[PDB]
Amino acid sequence: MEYLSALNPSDLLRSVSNISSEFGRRVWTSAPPPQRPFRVCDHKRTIRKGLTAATRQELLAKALETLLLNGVLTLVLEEDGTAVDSEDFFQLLEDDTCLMVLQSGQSWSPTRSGVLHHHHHH
Repeated sequence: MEYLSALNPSDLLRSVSNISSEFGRRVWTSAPPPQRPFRVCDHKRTIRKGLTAATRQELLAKALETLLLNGVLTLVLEEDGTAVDSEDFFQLLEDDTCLMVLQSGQSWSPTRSGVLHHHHHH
């Protein structure tokens, strides 16, 4: 009927059409933050605890006294590699849970557990 191929069934029937519809459905504007299970992790693996906490500004005091009590400490984030010392911390990154507290004069270390080249022979 045709020349070579016009619209055969067995050829490219493996696409993924998931263009669903969504645009805000349960957005809440309560003043106090809702209790959410946040996961906090120390620099490499010294301390790892994840509990539900609800705090706006005082929430920062937790990351500090949680491991060590200090009056002034630099808050850094290995997620992107940036240093912060004000409430802008969680506001400088997308919604996520990351916490690190150390003294100044310290850079980020190499931390990756994906598929480096450590394995290849067998």
